[PDB]
Amino acid sequence: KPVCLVVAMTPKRGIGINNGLPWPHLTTDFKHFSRVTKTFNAVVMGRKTWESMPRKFRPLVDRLNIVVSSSLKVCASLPAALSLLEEEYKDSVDQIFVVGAGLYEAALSLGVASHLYITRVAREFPCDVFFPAFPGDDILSNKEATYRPIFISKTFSDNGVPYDFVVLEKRSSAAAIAPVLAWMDEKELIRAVPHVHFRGHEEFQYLDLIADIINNGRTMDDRTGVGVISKFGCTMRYSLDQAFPLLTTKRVFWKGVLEELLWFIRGDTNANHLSEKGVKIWDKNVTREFLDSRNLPHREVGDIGPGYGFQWRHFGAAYKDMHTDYTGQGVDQLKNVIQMLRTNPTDRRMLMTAWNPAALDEMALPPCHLLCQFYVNDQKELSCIMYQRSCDVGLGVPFNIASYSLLTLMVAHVCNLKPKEFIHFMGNTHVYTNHVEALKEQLRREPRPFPIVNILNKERIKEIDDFTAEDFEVVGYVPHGRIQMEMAV
Amino acid sequence: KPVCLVVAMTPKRGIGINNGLPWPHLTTDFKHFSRVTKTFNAVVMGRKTWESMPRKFRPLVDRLNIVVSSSLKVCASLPAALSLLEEEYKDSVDQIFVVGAGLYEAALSLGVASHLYITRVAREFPCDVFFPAFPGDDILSNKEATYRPIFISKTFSDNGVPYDFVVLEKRSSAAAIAPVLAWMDEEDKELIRAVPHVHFRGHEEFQYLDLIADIINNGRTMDDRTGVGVISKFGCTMRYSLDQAFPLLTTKRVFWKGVLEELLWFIRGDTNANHLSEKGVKIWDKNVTREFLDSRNLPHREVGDIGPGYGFQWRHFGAAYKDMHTDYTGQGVDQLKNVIQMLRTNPTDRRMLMTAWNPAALDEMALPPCHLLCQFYVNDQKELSCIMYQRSCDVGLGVPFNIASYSLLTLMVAHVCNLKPKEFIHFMGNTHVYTNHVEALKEQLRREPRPFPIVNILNKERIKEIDDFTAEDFEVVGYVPHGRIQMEMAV
Ligand SMILES: NC(=O)C1=CN([C@@H]2O[C@H](COP(=O)(O)OP(=O)(O)OC[C@H]3O[C@@H](n4cnc5c(N)ncnc54)[C@H](OP(=O)(O)O)[C@@H]3O)[C@@H](O)[C@H]2O)C=CC1
Ligand SMILES: NC(=O)C1=CN([C@@H]2O[C@H](COP(=O)(O)OP(=O)(O)OC[C@H]3O[C@@H](n4cnc5c(N)ncnc54)[C@H](OP(=O)(O)O)[C@@H]3O)[C@@H](O)[C@H]2O)C=CC1
Ligand SMILES: Nc1nc(N)c2nc(CNc3ccc(C(=O)N[C@@H](CCC(=O)O)C(=O)O)cc3)cnc2n1
Ligand SMILES: Nc1nc(N)c2nc(CNc3ccc(C(=O)N[C@@H](CCC(=O)O)C(=O)O)cc3)cnc2n1
Ligand SMILES: Nc1nc2[nH]c3cccc(Sc4ccccc4)c3c2c(=O)[nH]1
Ligand SMILES: Nc1nc2[nH]c3cccc(Sc4ccccc4)c3c2c(=O)[nH]1
Ligand SMILES: O=c1ccn([C@H]2C[C@H](O)[C@@H](COP(=O)(O)O)O2)c(=O)[nH]1
Ligand SMILES: O=c1ccn([C@H]2C[C@H](O)[C@@H](COP(=O)(O)O)O2)c(=O)[nH]1
Repeated sequence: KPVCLVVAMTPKRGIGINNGLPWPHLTTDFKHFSRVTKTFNAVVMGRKTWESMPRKFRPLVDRLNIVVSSSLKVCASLPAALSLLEEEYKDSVDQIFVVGAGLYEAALSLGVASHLYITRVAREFPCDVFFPAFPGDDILSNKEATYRPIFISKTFSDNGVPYDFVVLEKRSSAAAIAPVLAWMDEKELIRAVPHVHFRGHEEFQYLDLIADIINNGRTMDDRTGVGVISKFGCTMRYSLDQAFPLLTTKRVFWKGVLEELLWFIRGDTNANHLSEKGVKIWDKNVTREFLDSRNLPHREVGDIGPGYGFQWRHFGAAYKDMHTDYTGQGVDQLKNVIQMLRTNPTDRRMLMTAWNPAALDEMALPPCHLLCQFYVNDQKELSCIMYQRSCDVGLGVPFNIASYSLLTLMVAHVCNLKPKEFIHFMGNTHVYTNHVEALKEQLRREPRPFPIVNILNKERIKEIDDFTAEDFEVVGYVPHGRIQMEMAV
Repeated sequence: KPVCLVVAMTPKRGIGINNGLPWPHLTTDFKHFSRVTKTFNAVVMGRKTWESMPRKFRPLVDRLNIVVSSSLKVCASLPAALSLLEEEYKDSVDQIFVVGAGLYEAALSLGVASHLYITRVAREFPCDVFFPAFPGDDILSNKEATYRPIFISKTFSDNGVPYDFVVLEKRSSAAAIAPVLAWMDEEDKELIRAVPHVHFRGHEEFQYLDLIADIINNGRTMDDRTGVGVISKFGCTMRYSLDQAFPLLTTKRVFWKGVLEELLWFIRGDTNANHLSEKGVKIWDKNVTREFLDSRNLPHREVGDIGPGYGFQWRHFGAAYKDMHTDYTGQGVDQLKNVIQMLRTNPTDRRMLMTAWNPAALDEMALPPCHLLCQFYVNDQKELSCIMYQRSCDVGLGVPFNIASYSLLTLMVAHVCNLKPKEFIHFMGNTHVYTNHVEALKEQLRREPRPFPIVNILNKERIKEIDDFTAEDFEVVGYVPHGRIQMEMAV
């Protein structure tokens, strides 16, 4: 008699309003709902849930229906509705399904539910009916039997609404090839949330990367003196067609991403412009003491030299200081990339580099993310690869995933393309030794659905220089807590 | 009654000389032989094989030994051996292994052999005893039941000898999740696969072969610069191990002399393609004709001048280009010197990179670099690894050549920096097969890989700097590729 709950709920456990659904139509959720409930199977719904459904759908085709009212033409309650399933139906009736509140809370208190099939809607919506609070509730937001997630899907979206699917549970042909495999094969491996067998969420790539570097990396020294554990040659890829990979296992500093990127695009080399908006990510690397450690006593405090964005907009131009005007100097790699994207998308030379050996000594830091390449296919879908030489997995990586994915949206939009994928290529890939305990905590967190990032005022924005800080909404971002990690300078 | 043969052979099926083994000691192969034959099992050998084995090892421990001979103290033939095994031994005797020539040929004629366990020694050695010709032979060299390979390992080595293991054969919570998986598979013809019969695909060349299947089945058809038209994917990865052997691909013959000459040309900083052409390496010629130079708006270029590309940017990044005849010594950044310098002094530095992509000089080049960046890494055991990023990749023609080129550079660099080469890592942008290469590539996919060769640097003693290497300082050892497959270059 094991029973399974099938629900869609917002992060605050919201499920409905005005005897109806809080959110516009979720197509894929519906496909999911259909498939799960038939393989005959029994669905069991509360009085009012039956009404919510439009009549042409009301008898749920190819499934035994049950309503639990006391006033309609069908059982008196849930315990008596289980009886009906044992008494008759014992033949054919495979697994059962409960599909409104009060019928959910009924099933929880009577403790007959072994599994929960939960569509996590990432947005909050006005609601007047809620799913009961339960142990394992953390899977929804930051709010002895308990419900442990065993499955977590990729992020989907419909009508501007991001959503995940999770499932929670109460807690000699070629055997004569084996002796050879045996001898070819081989202390305590950490794994990100080991209880999740089916790891669809694309954020597992980042969580499994962290595990790999800690289990199989090699302890090394470095420029900073802090010490690392590293690997070399690592790969992640993030899909941009449904959702946006803003990491959920720790809050990513979104404003910083978006400001630094707009700062790159103007070709600005004054870190003070970032700092004065409360984005201090450059400050430790442009202090007097650090410019002097870089043999650049002539540099003003804040001046990053001819770095990142200077090279994007003015490659090979002679650098002076951060107040000087370079308009018309060097190669504008960004405009050329866009022009080629608009006029000839099959060209294979759509690249932008930040690596200029002639100028490395003049920069505060040698660039980390130093190359990106764009690719269009035959459906007008755009993808981007970025090659990063040196990757602080703790701190920089999540920020960088966001940064370059956002640039892919920005470029897709001015070129009249749909963004498809971000491909992340990593060289020296390291975890600072003093971030390890923090990262082990992070690996005990189950990811939440990815948000969507929208571009507002699309009508106004025609060229890449037209974007401002106020032209993006992040929708449905529900991360776990910030985890503090000190920057190795 | 099924039997298994266990052998090690050269490419010409050579197994013995002077009642001994042809090659120096192969440790892993001995491990392999021991682990396969005990799990009690019986081994069956010919008299002369019994006598090959040193005496301290002689009765092979923990195995029933049977010798076929007519002189000793033991059965008179193979049929007689298999009778022995059935009459007594039916208990605890699990599998039976045949381990000399002529015992191998009797076992193949009788037809009682179900699996062959063949260790493929990649070098030839003087041999006076051979393993019989058998259908499936083609796994060894370019020389009805057939023995088809089902398992093919990675390449190993010991004492300067590269080798493979292949195996031939005669011819609660799950339940609940199943439905949610079921619909995420559904949405979304006849898949092409490289040697599908091969179930355990350790040979690192399966990376290249599976990359060709993947582009063909899942890539999108597009136009391009050339007019020829391609199938493409975006963002592809391979990695090749360098500690044991060298990834010179075996499913078609790769042009070693071209790899090596071009790489040396790169290191010199040379931009004259005539110097390549004059040594019988014409890979640059179609891209430096008078005709191709004008279609690039460079009528002032002498035929063969590739402009300030590859090696020019490596040795003189940003220097002002004139022509292929000028001396640039001292001008621009010598990225290669710097990388080496950093590897010798500071192996944990994370800025060990070299790029040929210079957007200020791209129009002046005949061709924008394809392989445009490489970065180096040293771990805690003095092992050098290398990543190269290639923006555009002709999977049919250039990729194998590109794999060998940067792998060789890795060796060259590791040697002058006193490191051991470990791994070459290939990062690929626009990754594509030309449409007129497809039929040929599908043929190529029917060919199982052979063990990789080793590349030795000769005259290590005299070679202290990167500019010291010449064409005569390398040997390729044990290279046994399949035939060339002619594929024309899309101009
Ligand atoms: N997104 C989702 O996952 C889902 C959302 N919904 C939404 O939620 C709302 C419907 O849920 P809700 O309002 O809670 O109403 P329900 O559908 O749970 O129906 C409540 C009625 O069912 C009967 N009932 C429920 N529990 C008991 C009990 N323990 N003992 C006896 N009878 C019981 C009663 O009928 P009687 O009055 O006859 O005694 C009660 O009036 C709608 O807005 C609907 O759209 C519904 C299903 C799923
Ligand atoms: N690398 C490898 O895979 C292996 C290599 N080897 C090498 O091969 C050589 C040994 O092979 P090889 O020279 O062929 O000799 P074998 O070991 O096959 O033995 C030859 C002798 O065994 C007996 N014999 C063999 N076949 C028959 C038969 N069909 N019927 C009756 N008696 C038979 C005969 O002994 P009698 O004179 O008593 O009648 C014959 O003279 C050595 O150099 C050895 O190191 C051996 C094993 C493995
Ligand atoms: N995870 C999740 N997501 C939900 N939306 C959900 N909704 C409810 C209740 N609300 C309903 C709304 C519409 C229908 C309806 O007409 N459905 C057709 C759709 C067929 C198709 O489109 O394939 C069907 O069932 O074949 C049924 C119930 C209960 N649990 C739920 N759980
Ligand atoms: N594929 C293959 N490779 C071969 N070399 C091979 N050689 C022969 C004959 N030559 C032999 C010489 C010495 C031994 C010996 O003392 N071996 C130890 C290894 C101990 C260990 O390291 O475990 C053992 O097994 O305990 C065994 C065989 C026959 N078939 C063969 N087949
Ligand atoms: N060790 C370390 N040094 C960094 N310097 C940066 C400069 C700009 C952006 C970044 S990315 C970043 C910035 C703030 C917080 C996390 C990543 C870094 C960065 C980083 O991530 N790690
Ligand atoms: N389509 C295609 N065009 C090429 N132009 C080249 C110029 C120099 C080296 C190369 S590599 C190469 C290796 C073997 C044969 C031809 C080119 C290419 C090359 C290639 O491989 N494919
Ligand atoms: O976007 C960025 C910029 C910088 N870094 C960090 C990675 C290195 O830990 C740090 C120092 O660079 P190196 O000089 O060590 O490469 O820069 C990032 O991770 N992401
Ligand atoms: O080492 C090389 C050099 C060139 N090419 C090929 C890849 C491209 O198919 C062709 C030129 O096309 P574009 O990169 O120009 O699109 O050069 C390679 O594959 N490998």
